[PDB]
Amino acid sequence: KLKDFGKTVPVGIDEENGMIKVSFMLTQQFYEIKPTKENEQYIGMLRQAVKNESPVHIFLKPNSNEIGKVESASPEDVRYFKTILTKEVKGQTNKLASVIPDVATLNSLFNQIKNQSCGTSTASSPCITFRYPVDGCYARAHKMRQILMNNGYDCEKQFVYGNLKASTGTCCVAWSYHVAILVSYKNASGVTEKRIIDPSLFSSGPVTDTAWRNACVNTSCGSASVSSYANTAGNVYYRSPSNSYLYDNNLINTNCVLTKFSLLSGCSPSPAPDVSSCGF
Repeated sequence: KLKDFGKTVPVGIDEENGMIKVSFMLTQQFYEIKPTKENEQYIGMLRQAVKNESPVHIFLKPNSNEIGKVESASPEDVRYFKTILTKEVKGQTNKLASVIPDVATLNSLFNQIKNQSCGTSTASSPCITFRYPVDGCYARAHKMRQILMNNGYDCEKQFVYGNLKASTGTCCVAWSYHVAILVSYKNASGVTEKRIIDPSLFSSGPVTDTAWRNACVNTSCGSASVSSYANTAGNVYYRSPSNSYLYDNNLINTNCVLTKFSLLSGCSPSPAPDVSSCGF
């Protein structure tokens, strides 16, 4: 009766209104487990796995984000997750400019990125699923970075974490973290500034990281607060709260996730469809 969610690493466990909210690596979605006598051991397993950044096997109640069972990971699972979620930092191998020369070029890059939005005739496949804010922010950000790279530029990522909520203007989503590209450019006086580019939240253009994080704590959606943020090299696909990095150097995961979410829009389906198939 339970849905096999597969193996993953829990990265947060946070109590709210009679329910325990669990966050996992990569996915931006919250999962929940009820603090009942019968869930007491599953909850302990999750708490220990969060502490130690170790994998577990997750089973969900059908058609929900509710955890029904947690099973231990094998020594093989432990070995694998250590290889992919790593402190072994490795930077971009291609030579690129880390600073965009002027705001005109920043704006051009913004337009090129927005032109790749799913639902616009200018976009090529796989299009960037900005209109589907439920999950996949990591893939959207890596695809935005690819556009910069196609222009000869690199950038940073900013990962923001917490009890996040955002509105599309018609509906709200909840996230354990969000990520977008943080682009450095020279202003009119030649001073380097940074802006976030994130058409899933700001359709008009680049915005300050302060404004961006504020949009991730939209209290019109309910309770919200930021717990942390971290800037990373652009090549980081996902950063855990323990400062481990996951990479997607050939955009294998990125393209697979974008392809899966291509026709999705709005705040449903939630949970998002399974992208476990994707790999790297």
